[PDB]
Amino acid sequence: AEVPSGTVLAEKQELVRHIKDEPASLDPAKAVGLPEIQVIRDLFEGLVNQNEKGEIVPGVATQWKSNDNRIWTFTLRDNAKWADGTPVTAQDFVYSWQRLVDPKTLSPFAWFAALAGINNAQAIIDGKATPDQLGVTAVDAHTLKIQLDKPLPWFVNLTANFAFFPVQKANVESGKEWTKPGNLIGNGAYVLKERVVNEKLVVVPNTHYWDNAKTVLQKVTFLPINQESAATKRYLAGDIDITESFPKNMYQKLLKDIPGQVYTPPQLGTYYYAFNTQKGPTADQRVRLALSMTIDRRLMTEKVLGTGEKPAWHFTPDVTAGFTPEPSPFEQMSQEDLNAQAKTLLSAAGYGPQKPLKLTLLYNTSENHQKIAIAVASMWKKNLGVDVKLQNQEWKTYIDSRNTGNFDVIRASWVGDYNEPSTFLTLLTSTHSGNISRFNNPAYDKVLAQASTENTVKARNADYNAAEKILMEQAPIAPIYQYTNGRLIKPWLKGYPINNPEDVAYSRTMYIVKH
Repeated sequence: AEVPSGTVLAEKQELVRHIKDEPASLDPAKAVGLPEIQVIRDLFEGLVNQNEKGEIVPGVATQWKSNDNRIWTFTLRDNAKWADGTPVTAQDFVYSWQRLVDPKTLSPFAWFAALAGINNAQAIIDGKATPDQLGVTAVDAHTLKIQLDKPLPWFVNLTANFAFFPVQKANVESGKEWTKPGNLIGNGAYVLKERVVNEKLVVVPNTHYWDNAKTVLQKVTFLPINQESAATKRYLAGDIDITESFPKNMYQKLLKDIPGQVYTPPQLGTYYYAFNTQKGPTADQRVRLALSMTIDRRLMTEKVLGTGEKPAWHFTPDVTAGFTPEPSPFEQMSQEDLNAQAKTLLSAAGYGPQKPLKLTLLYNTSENHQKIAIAVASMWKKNLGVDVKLQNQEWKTYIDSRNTGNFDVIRASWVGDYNEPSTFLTLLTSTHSGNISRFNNPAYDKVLAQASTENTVKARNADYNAAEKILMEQAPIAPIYQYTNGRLIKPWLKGYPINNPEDVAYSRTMYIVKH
């Protein structure tokens, strides 16, 4: 933690953190949900960490280089240690990453290694190649060399992901009890000291942690409470110092009673509508633009949602690491002007009384998606003068329509796999598996290919902005709003990275001030 000079710290540096449910596996390679992942970030540490701004800072690795973005070399500190005092070395990572993709591990996140492009990852997952074929080598105890199957300038950002955290072979091979309190040996800032199933997990500092001198909190208690409203009340009662999420029906009262403790930071996700760029009226750029421009994003976030979400003027969330967007020309316009321009575009497209625009908005049966769809269809009727029918389909049918392109407009969403623009922008390249709108634009592909060649964040940002400009002009998709993850944080709790869009936090950065 970085405590600013003058700050008066409380005598008791203990924290109670609420988590949404009982943690499943504390094994990085078997973890599934956020509760265990949040605890894992305190018990283990990857090659690098991600600070509040999303910048990549040293973890076990103190340096990382790659000129071609394909072969990466990480230099590891010589004072990284497991909770039992033994050293963390390059071999620990070779062992752990091989284990991540090993078919025997059945990791729910083995796929992340393939997303990261580590050579032969999928082949190993599929049982076609032995784990030792993975593109990771321990040149020596402090040198880890990685071979990717494509150029990935942002590869290092992915190593901050829990799936790439190291585990200690001797500990793991002791058997199923290896993750129990007193048994789990991680390399993070903390160590699991005690645990009461379905009640609490208590961690204390791993004094062997390389940066332990900066660790302030001496005890952190994770309280799993899968009660949507009770967590908030226990927080108000003083039993919790920080919560995760709160019901919309409680939001207004919280803003009125404790406005200085309510946080609704934009997160790494975008709710959007995808148009069929290959068939129907939506194949015409003018039609897509008109529809995108007539969605009233402020009305959607302020009235329909009303829970803190921000309008999405770009596909990539504006708070994404290394992303400094050029403003969208639509953000500064009154809705009435957008409506007028949209009507002109639609008319130019050849639609009107003689040829009415007939489209259907598709979504999977859901109370949430129905609410948004009804609101958007109303906007199109009032702002663009078009009657867009609504169609809800069962999940299986919805997925089929989505993949096969059997739709005009369809609800969609993307939550970044890592905190860097490429996770969003690569989705629109012509051959990407996740290109729902079926956008096939050579100019766009060219810009994204360019980004994969830029080593600096500054240069890549120029490409990402160029990409967003194309998405704004061609409107293959219509971003609507950016997700949020509401939290309540006590006035005395400092150091929580509330602005990190991926909500990646480590207790080592926190501290309690006298209040």
